[PDB]
Amino acid sequence: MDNVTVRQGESATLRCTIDDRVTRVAWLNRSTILYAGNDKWSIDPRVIILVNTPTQYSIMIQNVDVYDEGPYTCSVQTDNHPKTSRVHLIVQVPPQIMNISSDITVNEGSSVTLLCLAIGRPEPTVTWRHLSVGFVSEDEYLEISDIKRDQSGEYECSALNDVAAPDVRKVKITVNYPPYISKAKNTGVSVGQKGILSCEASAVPMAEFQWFKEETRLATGLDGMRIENKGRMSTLTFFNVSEKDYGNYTCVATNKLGNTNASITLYGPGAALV
Amino acid sequence: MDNVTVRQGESATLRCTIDDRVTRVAWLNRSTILYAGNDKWSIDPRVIILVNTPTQYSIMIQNVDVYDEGPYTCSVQTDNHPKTSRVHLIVQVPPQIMNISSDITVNEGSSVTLLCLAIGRPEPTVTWRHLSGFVSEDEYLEISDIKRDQSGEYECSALNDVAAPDVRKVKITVNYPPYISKAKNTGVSVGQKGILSCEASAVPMAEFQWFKEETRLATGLDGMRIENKGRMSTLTFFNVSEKDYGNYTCVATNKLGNTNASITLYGPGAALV
Ligand SMILES: *[C@@H]1O[C@H](CO)[C@@H](O[C@@H]2O[C@H](CO)[C@@H](O[C@@H]3O[C@H](CO)[C@@H](O)[C@H](O)[C@@H]3O)[C@H](O)[C@H]2NC(C)=O)[C@H](O)[C@H]1NC(C)=O
Ligand SMILES: *[C@@H]1O[C@H](CO)[C@@H](O[C@@H]2O[C@H](CO)[C@@H](O[C@@H]3O[C@H](CO)[C@@H](O)[C@H](O)[C@@H]3O)[C@H](O)[C@H]2NC(C)=O)[C@H](O)[C@H]1NC(C)=O
Ligand SMILES: *[C@@H]1O[C@H](CO)[C@@H](O)[C@H](O)[C@H]1NC(C)=O
Ligand SMILES: *[C@@H]1O[C@H](CO)[C@@H](O)[C@H](O)[C@H]1NC(C)=O
Ligand SMILES: *[C@@H]1O[C@H](CO)[C@@H](O)[C@H](O)[C@H]1NC(C)=O
Ligand SMILES: *[C@@H]1O[C@H](CO)[C@@H](O)[C@H](O)[C@H]1NC(C)=O
Repeated sequence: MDNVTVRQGESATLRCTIDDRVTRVAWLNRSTILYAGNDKWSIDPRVIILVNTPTQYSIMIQNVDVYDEGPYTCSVQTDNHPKTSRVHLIVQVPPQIMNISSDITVNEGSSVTLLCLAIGRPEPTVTWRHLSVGFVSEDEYLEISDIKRDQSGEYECSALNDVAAPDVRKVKITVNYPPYISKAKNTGVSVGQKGILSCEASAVPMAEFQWFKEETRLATGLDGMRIENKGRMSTLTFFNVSEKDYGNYTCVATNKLGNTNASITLYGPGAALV
Repeated sequence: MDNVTVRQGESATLRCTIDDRVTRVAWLNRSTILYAGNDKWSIDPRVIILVNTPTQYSIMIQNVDVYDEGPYTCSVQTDNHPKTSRVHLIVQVPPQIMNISSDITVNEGSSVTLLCLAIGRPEPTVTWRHLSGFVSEDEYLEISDIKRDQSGEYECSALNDVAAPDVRKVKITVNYPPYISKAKNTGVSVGQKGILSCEASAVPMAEFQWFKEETRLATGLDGMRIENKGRMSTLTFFNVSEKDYGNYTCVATNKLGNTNASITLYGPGAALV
């Protein structure tokens, strides 16, 4: 056969089967004579002789280097004609991601280009995979146009050349999008009890909240109520409810590229049918 | 240079200059070892060693063949790294015409194709030349509507600028219907041998016939002898009479046409202009 394939750092064995009565025999690395009979031309201690019988002439390149890849010939001399047999030593290298795109934040609707360049022997192929809801691309470049919020998360570059494990590495796209209210219940409370309104927005970056009644803002320091903010969530607390506290309150979530609000009612208890 | 160019059948000399402290040396024919130090690997008596000094390792392939053309490498081993140096043996062969078109006869107006195929190293170029004029410079010379003046010998010359160019010729003969090319009148005193004669120009040669008043004259008849060379024909009178003076017609004929002329056997007398 034509190909002798060896993984880098292991030993390559170059065996020459000899069917004809041979007078002289040699192993060549390109046009340099490595071994001629028992006479070692090379000074490389990696190149050693293994078999020297009239049926076989075999050497070994231990700890193979990329620089070893190339044509090695078993050249001989018979009593009739010279004969040769050429083999190609192919060195294989596990794949490795060199440069990878670094994490990004981008606003919704814009474009994103991720780039994954890798090396290996033979030249590796590469696949991108979105790690949420997914083979998105199979090229060094992954290009996304009009990025939606659900396209955020981790994209995984996987480079393989069918030598050892493929090399994987990941990059995180975080998409900014304006807020929307995702929780807003009404609450009923009897006069004189503790009443809790609360909203929850979904936004990147997180939304800040503000509480209004009839389009006038409520501050925390005011008596009888307190505004508390968590991640995404915000609560307006009444400690002693009165008949005036009843009504509609608007929770306004804002972030650097938009705002939204919802309105919820602090109402009094009572029976209801349908 | 990298190229050693040798004429086929001469000797090629492969000299390897060695500007280094070399421990081992060899001449390779492609991936075949020819000579390693003083150890001749080749069994070809043409390959002989010429120089084996610390500064030079040189062999010779005497009586070089085309099959020798290729890369020959002077491979060595130094104290530090192996080194090589390729030279390219280029074999040159004088040009030679292999097959050539054979002589033809063809009728006027038809087509003729002459073909001249030749070989050589490097591959030769070819020119045709009409010997009666470089008509073409290709293996194929194509002539359409061949005229009578295009007959004769066409010469193929193949050259590659090594040794002499090879030449060989082919003969086109064009058939055409006759035309009269000589027809003088002749005057003769009564009682003396008088010779009329015509000459036609035709391929193949024209045969002649002699007429008087659109009636043929035969050779066996007494007093007249008709004699035909190639182009020429002669009507001979041995005893002239007043009945014989007058106009005679020369009819030249060949396989693809005829023509005639008239000439007068005339009697003496005064004439003005
Ligand atoms: C088979 O033949 C090839 C071609 O000559 C040999 O490749 C050569 O290998 C050496 C190292 O093995 C390379 O030289 C130097 O390596 C050192 C690293 O220590 C570096 O510092 C130098 O910059 C340089 O690279 C050399 O470049 C390379 N030459 C070529 C044309 O590839 C190979 O060694 C031979 N292998 C066997 C088993 O005989
Ligand atoms: C250098 O190496 C080449 C091949 O690597 C040698 O070429 C071989 O040369 C011989 C004759 O010199 C050829 O054998 C002849 O074959 C013809 C028919 O093709 C036959 O008529 C003859 O009787 C003869 O056996 C051989 O085919 C040819 N092989 C190739 C692949 O070209 C060359 O001789 C070497 N030159 C040297 C050692 O000076
Ligand atoms: C809430 O949203 C509406 C638009 O739908 C707007 O008219 C209103 O002013 C907003 N309320 C507050 C307090 O921003
Ligand atoms: C008052 O709250 C209720 C419940 O969401 C809503 O239907 C109504 O439109 C709100 N009106 C205003 C001005 O917020
Ligand atoms: C000679 O030529 C003319 C026409 O070219 C023709 O009339 C005549 O018959 C021809 N033959 C002879 C024998 O004159
Ligand atoms: C006969 O001879 C005369 C004298 O040249 C010439 O003018 C005339 O054309 C000829 N007629 C024929 C039929 O040959």
